[PDB]
Amino acid sequence: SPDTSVDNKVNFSTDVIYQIVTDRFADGDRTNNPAGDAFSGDRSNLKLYFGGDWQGIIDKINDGYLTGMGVTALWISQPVENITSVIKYSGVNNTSYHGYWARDFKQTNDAFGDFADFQNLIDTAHAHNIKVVIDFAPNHTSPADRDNPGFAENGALYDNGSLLGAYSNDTAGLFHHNGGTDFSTIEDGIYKNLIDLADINHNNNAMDAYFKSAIDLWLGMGVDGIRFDAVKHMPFGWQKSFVSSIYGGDHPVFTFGEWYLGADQTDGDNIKFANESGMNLLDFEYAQEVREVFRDKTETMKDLYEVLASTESQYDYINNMVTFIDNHDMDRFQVAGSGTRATEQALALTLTSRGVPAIYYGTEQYMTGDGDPNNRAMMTSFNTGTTAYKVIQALAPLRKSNPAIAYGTTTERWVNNDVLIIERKFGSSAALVAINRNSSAAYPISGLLSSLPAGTYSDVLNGLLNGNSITVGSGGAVTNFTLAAGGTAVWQYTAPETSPAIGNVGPTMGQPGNIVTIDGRGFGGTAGTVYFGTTAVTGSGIVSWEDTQIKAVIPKVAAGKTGVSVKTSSGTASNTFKSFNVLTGDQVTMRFLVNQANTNYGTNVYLVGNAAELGSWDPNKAIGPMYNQVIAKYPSWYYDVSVPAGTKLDFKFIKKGGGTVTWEGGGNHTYTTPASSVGTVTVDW
Ligand SMILES: [Ca+2]
Ligand SMILES: [Ca+2]
Repeated sequence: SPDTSVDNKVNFSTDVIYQIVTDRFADGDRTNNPAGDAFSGDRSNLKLYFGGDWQGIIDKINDGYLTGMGVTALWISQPVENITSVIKYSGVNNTSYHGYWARDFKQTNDAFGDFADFQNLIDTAHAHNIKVVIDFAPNHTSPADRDNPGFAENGALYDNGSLLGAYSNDTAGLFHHNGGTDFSTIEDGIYKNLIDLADINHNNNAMDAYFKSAIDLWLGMGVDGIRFDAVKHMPFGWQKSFVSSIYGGDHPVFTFGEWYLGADQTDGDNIKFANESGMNLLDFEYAQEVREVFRDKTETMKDLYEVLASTESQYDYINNMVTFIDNHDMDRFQVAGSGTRATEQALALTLTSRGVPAIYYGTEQYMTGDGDPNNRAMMTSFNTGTTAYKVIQALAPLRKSNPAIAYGTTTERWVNNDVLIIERKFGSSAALVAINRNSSAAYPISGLLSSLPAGTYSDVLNGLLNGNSITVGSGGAVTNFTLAAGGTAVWQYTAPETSPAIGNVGPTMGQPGNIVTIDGRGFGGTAGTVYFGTTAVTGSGIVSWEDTQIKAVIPKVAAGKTGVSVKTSSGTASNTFKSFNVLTGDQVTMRFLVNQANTNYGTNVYLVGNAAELGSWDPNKAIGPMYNQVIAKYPSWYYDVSVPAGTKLDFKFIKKGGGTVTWEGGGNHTYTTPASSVGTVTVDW
């Protein structure tokens, strides 16, 4: 019912995610353990199955290990059936333990359990108010070789046991056959194989339908969130249409994707994906910068806040960034022969910061290991007494209880090279967080200002990380104190909101008829009005209404970016959630292709049309730059675009750069989009 409820599948900023590599977390059922070469009994080969399953997770929920930490969501390995064959790479045996080598997206990986096991995991988690997020990897199926059918499983794809087809002899065109990618461009990495992985062709209608069906299966079993694998290597348009189909169905859920960024890297396409796909993102800029600041000491606190500010400016839905300090693919945050205080401070900062915190399993046990196999060792122990465990336990519930943590702005209150003092603020609630990474020197803090009411505040950590109490006078003036070496402290004030305040609106994208969720404070107990721009949604369009959450139906309003506001039964208006993207209607994925479009160096072909999805004839909102290399070759340009289904589209192609805008010749192009299926249209310049 409320924003903090486990039933709120759509918004996650009040949550704390715990990422589990299923096979490496706990073996609760040795019966479903793979036999033979696929299994490593003595755990000497980190590429084989160890035996971790869903039963183990269940046990760790029941005996209180996971619940004691205050984690409220579990992000687990892809649950779908994987190949069961052992593949040798460079002499070493490899299995599908990681769950990314899919065989059947409508069945379970028997090593993890069966559908009854999975339903029991969902049920146990939900019973303990814990959400369940699954990894989902629709980019590919498994390692394959066209001219060598005997290798691996040949990337075979089954539909509930029924063979849809393999990489060799792909008469249907289920997969891409454009070779392997060199990661030189986005385009090259989208329509080619990642290493040997059989790249799915989502322009094939059977595949679009198949994956929509599969994900609807898993959501139908009560899954609360999806982590999309390799979103950088699938078309933007297809993914937009896909999550659009999810949002328009029975189970709107929180979605976020993996778009890798290196250290000190910002990427316009990454930003555009986060802002306009309808899917959110793992926060790699945050992660890398925190690693640099606390773990490697190649950056300072000042740099860190600069990244906080720049990400704040870049991303439109900053409360949806899934933050983290490491992951299966990174070196463990704990360096062998290093203090554990680094980990603890990084954790505190993450737990109190904007977005959706995600904690990699074993982090609280200071597990070490560099590289893809070594960072995925078996869970070392379930010690509840570690300092990191207690840090998570102390700070995670604040995301539920304090609106400043979950929805608040972020403000720099003090900065050294060694010291970061940040304030989160939401209405009358606030949280002040102080961190000193210097392990030898304490820093006197004087002249600190806050939004905390007068009075004394104790450290929420209770000095667990050498934190201290503070006294606050009038005007938010904090009386002088000394931040101890390696010190970390959290002070906070939660107040009841007496005026409507929106913290988040999910999903961020939808067609008329979709149910959106609006979380916040002071909405009142009686149904008011929900506004999309100036367009009003009255009581019938209100699915539900209470003080911290409103569920409403998207009204038939002009498509495009739109502010969402709220008005109480009294008639009191709220703040406005910026940039909610209203869709024209249900979406299909159209491949636009245009031939004989010649351009000089520096000029690109773009697409404009009469729908908002096509920019509404605005060349600044044009779709592009289009591709000209893999699916089709220059001077042919192509692009996969999410467009309204069953809609008569009018459109032109343009040439930009300079921008000397050049429009196409004479009359517009006209095409009627398929009602349900993906499609392709081909024209000449
Ligand atoms: Ca097992
Ligand atoms: Ca791909």
